[PDB]
This record gives sequence, structure tokens and C-alpha cells, in this order.
Amino acid sequence: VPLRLLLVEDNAADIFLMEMALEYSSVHTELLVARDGLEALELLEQAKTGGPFPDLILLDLNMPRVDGFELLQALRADPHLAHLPAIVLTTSNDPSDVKRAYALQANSYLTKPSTLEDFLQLIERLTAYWFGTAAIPQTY
Amino acid sequence: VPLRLLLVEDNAADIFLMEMALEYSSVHTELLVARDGLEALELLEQAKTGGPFPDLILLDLNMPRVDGFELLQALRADPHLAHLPAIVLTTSNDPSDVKRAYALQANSYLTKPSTLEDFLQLIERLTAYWFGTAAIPQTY
Ligand SMILES: [Ca+2]
Ligand SMILES: [Ca+2]
Ligand SMILES: [Ca+2]
Ligand SMILES: [Ca+2]
Ligand SMILES: [Ca+2]
Repeated sequence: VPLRLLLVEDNAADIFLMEMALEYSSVHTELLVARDGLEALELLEQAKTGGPFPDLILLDLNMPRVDGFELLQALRADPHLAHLPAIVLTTSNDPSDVKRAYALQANSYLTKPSTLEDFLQLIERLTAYWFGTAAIPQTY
Repeated sequence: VPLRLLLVEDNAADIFLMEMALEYSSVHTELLVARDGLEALELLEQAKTGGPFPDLILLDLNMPRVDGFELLQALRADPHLAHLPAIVLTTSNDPSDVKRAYALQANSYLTKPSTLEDFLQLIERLTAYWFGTAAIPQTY
């Protein structure tokens, strides 16, 4: 059974980097992609009625149509989505951005680091924590 | 500034185990203790008017007076506390407990292991993630 990670990201290069970094993780992962918060809510809408939710959502803040703050609001307002772990992964390290993400009930916040090496290491640590150390809701 | 961890815990043996595990953790931590959900909310009330919020709150589900689910509800209902990272640390591995913790906007859920080796490791990974890998709200 792969663990399903829903990545919400508008920039193709960030998706490519995530898919390459997940290959190095040594936790069996399947990447789902939404290009903005509107695609993410449509994908989650289908998961309700249909088959499996993602185990984890990673979202960027600055995305067209439905941005990350708007997606966090919508996740926490929907009683069928409120339990989904939602982690911000974004290039902003602005304290005001991190406080607001946490106030909108993001589970965690990760700054995209400044080297490829540190990005690969971040994805290894994200996956070791959320998919190894921590318990997360079952997709069942 | 040490990183301040607020443990909501009445059991002296669990406080001893946490103190012992944090000694071995590579990360400079200061442990604050509240004996139940009601002491925790009073300490946080004083943080508003007075000095610093904790960087992270660790709570169990089964606690006298104000249980963990009720403490999470009270943290998220108070706009001055909603942003505080709150992690359930409990011996329950019931999937319905983990789903409910996440639905009430706990940031994470950690199952207390049954061996000293795995407990020390759990606390090392908790602290490396929340106080190293992740960004959390600043306290000052
Ligand atoms: Ca973006
Ligand atoms: Ca918008
Ligand atoms: Ca939260
Ligand atoms: Ca959440
Ligand atoms: Ca306890």
C-alpha cells in the first residue's frame, strides 16, 4: 500500500524536485499533484464519495485562484476534511506567514531550503516524521 | 532562549521519563509542566498579559478535569492560543483517537512506546522535527 502524498504546488520544477526527492525517501510513497487550491478541493471532493484520501497534504502559500491560506481555511471548515494533516511547504520564512498558517490550523510549516542537498534532506525528514515517527489518520 | 516545551501531565513517572529523554536529546529544551488542561489554560492566560508562550504543547488524552480533546477544543477556540503547536502524546494507538485529535486540530499525534530505547528515540525525533526541521511560531 503506498502512502499517498497530495502536493499542492503551481511551479512544475517544485513538483519535479518533490517526485525526485520522494524516490530517495525509502518510505513507499505515491505523489498526487494539484496545481492550486481549487484542484486540491476538487480532488478531495472525489475522495469523500469515492476511494482513498491522501495520507498527507503539502501546500504552497502563493498559488493562483485558491492560495494556501484559502486552502487551509477550506480544509478546516469542511468536517470531512478537517482531520487531513496539512503542511505548508513554501519559500517564505516570514514569521507572519508561519503564525497565520498555524492560526488557520496547518499541522506544520516547512521552508523550502536554499540548496538542493538541504531540500533532499528536508523531504527525507518530513517523510521519516509524518510516515514513521508520527501517527496520522488512517485512509480506511 | 531555550525552546520551551509545555507538558500537560499529572503522572510523576511520565514527567521523570520526559525529563530523562530531553536530557539525551541533542536540542536545548526547557520543560514547563501543567498538571491538567485547566492549569495549562491558566498558564497560557498569564502568557498573554505576562511573559513568553511555549514553543510547543504536549498533552495526553486522559487527564483529570480538562481532557486532551477538551484542551485542543479550548486552544483552537481562543484566537490568542489557536496558533500554538499542540501534540498529543498518549499510549492509545486507537485510530478513532488519532482521527479525532487531528479533527480537533492537534498539530500531531505520537504514541508513547513501551521500551525505554524507543521512547528516547521518539523524543529525539519529536524535538529534531518541531525544533529543527519545521518552522513553528516565534514566542519571544
Ligand atoms: Ca507558488
Ligand atoms: Ca483566491
Ligand atoms: Ca493546529
Ligand atoms: Ca490541522
Ligand atoms: Ca500521562
